Amino acid sequence: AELLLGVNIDHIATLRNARGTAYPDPVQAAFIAEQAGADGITVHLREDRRHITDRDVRILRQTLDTRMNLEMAVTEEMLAIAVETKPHFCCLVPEKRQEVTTEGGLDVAGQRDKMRDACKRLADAGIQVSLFIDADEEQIKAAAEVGAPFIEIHTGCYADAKTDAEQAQELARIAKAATFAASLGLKVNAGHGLTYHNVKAIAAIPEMHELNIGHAIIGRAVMTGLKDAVAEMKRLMLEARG
Amino acid sequence: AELLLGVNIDHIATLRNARGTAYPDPVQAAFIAEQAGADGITVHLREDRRHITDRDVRILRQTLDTRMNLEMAVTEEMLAIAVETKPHFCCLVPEKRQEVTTEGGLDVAGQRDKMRDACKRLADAGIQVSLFIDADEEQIKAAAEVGAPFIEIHTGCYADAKTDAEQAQELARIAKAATFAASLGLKVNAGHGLTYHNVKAIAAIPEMHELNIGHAIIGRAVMTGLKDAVAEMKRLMLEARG
Amino acid sequence: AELLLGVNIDHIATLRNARGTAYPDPVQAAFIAEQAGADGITVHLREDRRHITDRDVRILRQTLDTRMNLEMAVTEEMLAIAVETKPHFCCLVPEKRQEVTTEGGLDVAGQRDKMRDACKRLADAGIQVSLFIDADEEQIKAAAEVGAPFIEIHTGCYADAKTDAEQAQELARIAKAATFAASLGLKVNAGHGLTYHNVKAIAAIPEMHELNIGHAIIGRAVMTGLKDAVAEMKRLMLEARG
Amino acid sequence: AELLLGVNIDHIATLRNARGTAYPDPVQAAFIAEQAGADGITVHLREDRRHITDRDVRILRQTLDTRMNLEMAVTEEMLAIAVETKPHFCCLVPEKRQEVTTEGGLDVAGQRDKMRDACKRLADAGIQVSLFIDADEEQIKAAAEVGAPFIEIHTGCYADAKTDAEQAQELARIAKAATFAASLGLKVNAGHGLTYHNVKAIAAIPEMHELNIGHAIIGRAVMTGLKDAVAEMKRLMLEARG
Amino acid sequence: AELLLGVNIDHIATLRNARGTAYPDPVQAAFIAEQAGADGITVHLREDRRHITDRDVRILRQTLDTRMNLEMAVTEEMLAIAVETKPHFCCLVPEKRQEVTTEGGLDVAGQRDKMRDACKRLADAGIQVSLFIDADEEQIKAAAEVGAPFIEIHTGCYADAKTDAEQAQELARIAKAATFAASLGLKVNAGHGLTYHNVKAIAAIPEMHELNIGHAIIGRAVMTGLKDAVAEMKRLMLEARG
Amino acid sequence: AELLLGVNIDHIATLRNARGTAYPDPVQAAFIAEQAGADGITVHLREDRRHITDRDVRILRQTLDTRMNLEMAVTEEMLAIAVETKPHFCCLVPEKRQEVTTEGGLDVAGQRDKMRDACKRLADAGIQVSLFIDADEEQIKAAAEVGAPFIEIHTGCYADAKTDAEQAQELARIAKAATFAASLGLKVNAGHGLTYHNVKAIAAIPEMHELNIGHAIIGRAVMTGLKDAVAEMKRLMLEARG
Amino acid sequence: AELLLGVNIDHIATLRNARGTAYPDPVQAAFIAEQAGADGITVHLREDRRHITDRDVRILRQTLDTRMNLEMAVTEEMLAIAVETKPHFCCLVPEKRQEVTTEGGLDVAGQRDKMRDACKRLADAGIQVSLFIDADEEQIKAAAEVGAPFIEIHTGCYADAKTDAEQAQELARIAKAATFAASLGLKVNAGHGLTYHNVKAIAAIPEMHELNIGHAIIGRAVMTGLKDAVAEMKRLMLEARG
Amino acid sequence: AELLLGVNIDHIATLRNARGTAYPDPVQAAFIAEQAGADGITVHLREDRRHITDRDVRILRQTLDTRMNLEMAVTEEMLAIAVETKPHFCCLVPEKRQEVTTEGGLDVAGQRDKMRDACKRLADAGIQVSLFIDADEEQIKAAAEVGAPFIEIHTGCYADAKTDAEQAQELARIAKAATFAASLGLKVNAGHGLTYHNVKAIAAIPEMHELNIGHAIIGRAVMTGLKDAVAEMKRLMLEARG
Ligand SMILES: CC(=O)[C@@H](O)[C@H](O)COP(=O)(O)O
Ligand SMILES: CC(=O)[C@@H](O)[C@H](O)COP(=O)(O)O
Ligand SMILES: O=P(O)(O)OC[C@H](O)CO
Ligand SMILES: O=P(O)(O)OC[C@H](O)CO
Ligand SMILES: O=P(O)(O)OC[C@H](O)CO
Ligand SMILES: O=P(O)(O)OC[C@H](O)CO
Ligand SMILES: O=P(O)(O)OC[C@H](O)CO
Ligand SMILES: O=P(O)(O)OC[C@H](O)CO
Ligand SMILES: O=P(O)(O)OC[C@H](O)CO
Ligand SMILES: O=P(O)(O)OC[C@H](O)CO
Repeated sequence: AELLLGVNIDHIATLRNARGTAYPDPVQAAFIAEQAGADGITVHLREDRRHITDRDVRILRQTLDTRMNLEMAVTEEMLAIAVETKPHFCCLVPEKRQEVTTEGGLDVAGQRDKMRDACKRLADAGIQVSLFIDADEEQIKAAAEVGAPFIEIHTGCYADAKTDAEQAQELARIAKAATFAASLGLKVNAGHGLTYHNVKAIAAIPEMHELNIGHAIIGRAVMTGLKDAVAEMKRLMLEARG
Repeated sequence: AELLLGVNIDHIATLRNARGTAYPDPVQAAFIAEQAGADGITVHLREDRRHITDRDVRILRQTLDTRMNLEMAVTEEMLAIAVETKPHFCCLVPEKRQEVTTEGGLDVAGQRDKMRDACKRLADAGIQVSLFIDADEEQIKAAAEVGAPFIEIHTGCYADAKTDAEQAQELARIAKAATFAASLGLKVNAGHGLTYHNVKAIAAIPEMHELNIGHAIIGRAVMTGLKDAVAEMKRLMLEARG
Repeated sequence: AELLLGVNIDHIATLRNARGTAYPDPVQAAFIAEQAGADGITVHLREDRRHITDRDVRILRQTLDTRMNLEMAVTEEMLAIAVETKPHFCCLVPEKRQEVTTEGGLDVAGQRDKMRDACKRLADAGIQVSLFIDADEEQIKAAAEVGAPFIEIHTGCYADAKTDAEQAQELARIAKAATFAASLGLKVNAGHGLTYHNVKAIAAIPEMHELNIGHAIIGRAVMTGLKDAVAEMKRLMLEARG
Repeated sequence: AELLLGVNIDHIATLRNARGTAYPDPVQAAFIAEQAGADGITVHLREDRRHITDRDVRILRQTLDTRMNLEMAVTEEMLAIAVETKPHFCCLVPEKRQEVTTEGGLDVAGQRDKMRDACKRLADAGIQVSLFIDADEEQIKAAAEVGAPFIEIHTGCYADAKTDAEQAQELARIAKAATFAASLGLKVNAGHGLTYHNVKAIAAIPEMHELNIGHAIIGRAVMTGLKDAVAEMKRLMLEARG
Repeated sequence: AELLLGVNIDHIATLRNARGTAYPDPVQAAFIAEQAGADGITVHLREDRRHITDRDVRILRQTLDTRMNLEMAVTEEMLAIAVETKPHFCCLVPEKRQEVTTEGGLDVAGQRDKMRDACKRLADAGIQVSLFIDADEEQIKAAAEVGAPFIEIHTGCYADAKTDAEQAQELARIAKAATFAASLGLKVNAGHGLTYHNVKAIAAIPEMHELNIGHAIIGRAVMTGLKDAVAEMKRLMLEARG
Repeated sequence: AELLLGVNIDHIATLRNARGTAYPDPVQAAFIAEQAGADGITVHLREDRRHITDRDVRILRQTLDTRMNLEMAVTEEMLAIAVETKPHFCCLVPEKRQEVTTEGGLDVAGQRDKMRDACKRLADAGIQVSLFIDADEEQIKAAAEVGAPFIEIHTGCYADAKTDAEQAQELARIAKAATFAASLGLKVNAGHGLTYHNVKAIAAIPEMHELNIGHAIIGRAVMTGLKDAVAEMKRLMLEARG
Repeated sequence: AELLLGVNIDHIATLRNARGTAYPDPVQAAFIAEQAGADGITVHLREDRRHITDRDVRILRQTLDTRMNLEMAVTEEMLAIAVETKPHFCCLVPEKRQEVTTEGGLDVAGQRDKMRDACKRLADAGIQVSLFIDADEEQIKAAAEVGAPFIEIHTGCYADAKTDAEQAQELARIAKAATFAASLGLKVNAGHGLTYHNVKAIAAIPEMHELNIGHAIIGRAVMTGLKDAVAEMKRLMLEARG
Repeated sequence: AELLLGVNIDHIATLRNARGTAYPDPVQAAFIAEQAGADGITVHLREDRRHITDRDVRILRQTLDTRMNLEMAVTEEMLAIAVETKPHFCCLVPEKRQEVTTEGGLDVAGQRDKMRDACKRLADAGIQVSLFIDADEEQIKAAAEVGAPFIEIHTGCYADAKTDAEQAQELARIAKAATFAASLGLKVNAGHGLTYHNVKAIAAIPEMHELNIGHAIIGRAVMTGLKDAVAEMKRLMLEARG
């Protein structure tokens, strides 16, 4: 069916938090996005609450007209929050307290029991889990074995390719990994580093269910405003599939 | 004459730097702003290059169609940069390496010789100096004594007033300080924390020459886009004087 | 000095409640307005929770960037809710469960004790109280005697005049009542029934502090969108003072 | 040819009637919709004239540039009005005087004679009849037998689905029902509860002739303006079919 | 009192009647105009019904949110229609069945009895009457003597001026004539031939109450759309008064 | 080959000529149209010069960026004008001095010699000739026999259809007639009476080369502006072909 | 009355001529400017037809809705063209065949007879003459003596000011010159080098009748579009006078 | 697969250089385009630095977000500049100092040695080389033999065709040349003379990788603004492939 767009509004809070003011408010960015092409909203509640905060999640949970996709690290604090919050989607990601952003898929194959616990735990609460991982068969077989219904392939390496050949190489690895994951019964998403200029190649991949894009959109938004930024990204996505 | 607007684009870089990507690029934000009501562009080259970087200043110096107002801490590194860069305006501000943002006027009365050196030094290079200070007579007499041709009153306390009375109190102190400074031959600017809802009271103050606003504009921009954000702030300013 | 605009978003909620869906959400309408010329947001908590709900007030209170003006009846339930909510402003209004929409002004001259307590009570909680009253000297004197900081003159009869002469009649009545109110040291607002075609005459009255407008704005909004609706109204208001 | 959009403007009037003012006028909204993607305009003349009025239907009938689709209960009052008004389309729904909105499908199977004479009478007047019903084979077979050329499948349950699973089930139920209705020679529409986020899966169903949508469009319009609200909906609809 | 704008939509019907179609419909044009700066809608029912028809007048009378200004010739047909329609305003003009447009200027001084009975009759029906005349003090004194509360100075000669000097002369003529009219207690309007480039000089005349403009606006409209055309005219009008 | 759009700006002049002014100028309308989706500009020089004049034709011939399609009657006057103007295209139509608009359909089969000499003459001047005819295979066979490279099926009956059935019948008629025409080597255009709501069915006909639309577009234009009106039509046309 | 804006569209043509294509057409730009704040259109027919052509002047003369202001050198070629073209205004400038742009003012004082006969000849043709000169009392006195009704002060040096001090000096020089010219009965315009950032101080000068601006407006238009470019300039101009 | 758009901003600079001011600045034009549908920016460094300057290339290289396509002559100066600049793409073009704008295609078949070296040289520097050539098999074979990755077919003759037949002639010639080029393993682009009215036929050619367009876009831009100019072109291109 229709490829979907998950808009990550973390960086609205990044701008807010830089100053300690109330604006810009993620809650406003969520309404705009949801009416301009976003099929869902994503927020990464970082342990260090760098950008998205507890009030953000709490108020958003009440105001989203679509659904929340809560991104989080695998810890007891977070699992308890997710269970209490009951987001529709949950994407487990690797975290370091002071990293710039995310860059290593989640190491599922290496923490199989931790993840297995997380997946069972969140599902019991009625949350659909997605594991943020690398276009790596080892990590994918592990996500499947562990029970997760969704995986989201890290498109970072593709987005940072330094040459056209290097980019084609990564693209191919993502497409193969997508087909591979699907053959194991997993639904697959993608995201991170996706921009207005490299999104179509990823959107074209058939197995892709939803693309989670954040930074590039907010980066376009300061110039053109969120509404147009979201609608334009969505248009590019639908074009890639037609 | 006409009240002027200095748009601070630091937070365009804040968003860029959060990810290490090239966008959003301050250079684009500068063209947009300069064509939507900004009479000048301001950038704060922080020692820790948190947001605005050396390439930013170097490229902006070549692309600004109006003029640069370089905000900086008083150090030999910065003075050498300013002298080499030759910005049209220079605003000396107090810096701590890891502060959220600025909150203490510059302590001129306490470093009279340092400032006296800075002012003479920059002026020799053909730079018009402004000292970012508090609506404090002691600091103002000091700025005058030291030679600076401009001062910029810190409107932070006013912007963070917690009650209507507390706000009226601060407003009054800023207006009195503005009149006081002018009586000593200083031209006076204002800025920091200025928003769409508290700018008119400051713009109304006759002695005000230019208002330097940043965060609130970028904060509005993510929603409506820079162009409208800048034009709207400028309109509110001109309305306050008519 | 500068005439302020208070936008009442009640009817965003009537549209929502007509169905029991979540949209259109008052919370979104607030951000749009505050960014299009509104200086404060107004919401009337009806006894029958006809439109604005407790939920709305609870979230609005945390999402507004300007300040809340809570219109309500003088009942123990509401006073308790107001004291608890701590809105910046509170406007006391007459209210019948099955009324179409506020009949006229509060009877202050006839319930000096009840009102005296309501005021003091709210004032103790840090709320600036406005008594919605008719352009009647007896009521104004009463309001002043009771200790309210503000009054809001009812513009309903003016908006309902069936002839140019009847309208002019009401106009002068409001204009005199306003000068009178001010002479007793009361700040004075006005509202109810103001439209894009009759606001300027009211806006031109010097003594007016803030105009509270809702229905006509939402009515323009379903055609043009809330943003231009709010901006147009504000524009018209400022021209009248010009 | 292409999927048609019937825009129900009932809620423009609920906004009007909430106050008794003349605005917003349904007549205006009609021109905007017809020029923004509406192929027809829909109005439900309720027993209690809650929103649309005899006045509205009387003027719309003379101003609509496309065609009127009159929704109404099967009562002598409505049939008489229908026969006299001669709208292009008439949609027969079940109605309780004080319901929030239409609840379910018309009970056709269990009221064959009532409906058989209703369709016949309206047809003698040259009106094309559509019976609003549940995605129910029994109700569908009956609709055909009583001679109606159109049926409109209630999409309400699909819209209210509490879980993705429930939703997919309702979807399948509607698609199967639509195929069955068509096999019987019926032309089929769908509507009630359709939004910007659930409209595509319904539009994708091949048998669908025209979709009738109201509340969701009006709820978007208060933010966005009716023009864009309608165009965005028509856009999503054609995309779904492409 | 702000200068008012009366928008004549006759030429919307000129376009419609040129083909026999039902569009463009003057009824839609009226809603757009009243919401873009028009304080009133003007229509000239012509004997030959070349543009505005009885239908238009009958529907507009029910859809106008502001008020109707019916332009007509002084004949039995028209007077009976006006009394039955009961427009807020009515402007009597010279009419010749085969004319391009109004030649300009009622001969009031040469027909005091006819014009006296017309005004009385229209005023008995509660219609404020405007006598369309030339910038001639004889016609003006006559207008006052016959009982009309309004007159509208014909701006056609000013508009068709062939030299800067002739224009200046007509401008000075309209101005002095307007001051004279006001001294007689007459409210003075103006119109016919006004354009985006010659309206300011007329708007600057203090005594002017309302300007009635039509063709120029419709001619701008086919290019830029009715909304911006009305708005632009009103904007130039208000600027001239400041 | 994409379906092309020929925009007839006759009615821009209808509005101009109604007053004698110089605006709105067909010349400006042509630039807007050619840049908003029009692949060619069409003008019908009428014997009574009711709208387009010799001036228009003479200036348009020098300002058109695409190409002119001159609609005219088959008379000596016109043929001489066309040969002198040398329009890229020329469409011959039935003409009666006092007609509302083109009645529809050249009698080619009843005047083979006249039409044969006309085509030759225009083709000698290098003008590609289009014979405006009815969806009649006799007229079509004749058109081919006389030597015309183009014909334009008259869509007026389809447009004025009074019932869904009559419309369908005319649609099927235009379609089969177009297939027949193409089999004779004729390029087939269509136009007259097409609107935003009936253009798709005609655009979907594969054999169609260019559609010539005028009035509907000008009627939309007075409301929304020429640009969006042309664009909207072209958009619906291309969607129909997909 | 109000400050007038003459928009010079020469550089629309430099873009055209750089390629020999027909676009962009000056004729189109003229309609856009005249409807966006231009009170007149200016063209400089250069000796080398670098941008504007005889063709342009010939068509503009027939399409301009306002008036043409022909800029040209004082040569037999240009005077003859001027006399024949009959533009409303003619501005006499100094010109070298291969200059980048006009360098300074016309040498009037030192060529009295040449200019005296030029003004006389153009005046016999009914053209209003303006002599482009430096803010020079000698050149100004001479301009008056040779009979020119207008002078246009070169704002070039003010525009090129290398320092704020230099700029203020030039400003003062122009304002004083303007006052002097007026005392001599001359009407005075100004232009060349005016931008969005230096236009206000010039517009503020009371004696200024019309400002002629070109390059700056066209430079903004390639980014922004001509419409907004012209409207923004007219906006800044009226603000300066208010 | 997905046709790419390369926007040539040369003529932004011609407009700038016509005066020697800093605006319009190519650097601003780049950001706008890259964000409106351009996939890469093209600039031609002329020997005479007619428009694009070394400054432009130096900054552009650091500000572009997509990638540079440097068009240049095959000279030691340019090769040195290219190797030093390291543009993503480089297109070799024939160039005469006083030419109006690139005459035709490079002569590769006649200078196989020179080109062989240029290619290898640039390739060693990491640049993908495109040989701008005529749709001539001899040249294509040559280009393939020499080792260039790409060729860019000259669309000038196609754009200049004076008859529909001549245009069609050129079309097929380009289409065959493209299939031919591809069969030799060459990637193929096209450009020069493409406009909004002739791009689709070229865009529809399967083998096309990227179309490089400049002048027509800047020409549309002075009217509508660069953003809509770029977007429109891209939109048209994508529809042709659709
Ligand atoms: C894993 C990923 O792709 C991102 O969603 C990451 O959570 C973004 O973090 P920031 O928003 O802090 O950049
Ligand atoms: C002193 C002041 O008002 C600001 O300009 C300060 O330099 C802003 O720093 P940030 O931009 O990092 O918030
Ligand atoms: O790199 P971003 O900003 O595209 O963020 C990605 C989404 O949240 C996916 O995890
Ligand atoms: O607080 P801001 O963001 O308004 O920043 C202020 C200006 O640079 C003034 O120093
Ligand atoms: O009449 P309304 O709808 O403008 O309501 C006004 C606000 O509640 C202020 O009283
Ligand atoms: O649910 P609604 O309000 O969208 O409207 C339903 C349509 O009129 C269909 O009957
Ligand atoms: O000359 P018009 O077309 O502008 O309109 C005239 C007004 O209606 C005056 O009555
Ligand atoms: O019927 P119209 O006004 O749309 O225009 C007809 C076209 O010009 C066909 O020739
Ligand atoms: O400097 P310019 O290009 O703005 O134009 C000058 C005006 O035409 C005045 O002469
Ligand atoms: O003809 P242009 O102006 O489209 O120029 C095209 C680019 O340089 C590509 O060759």
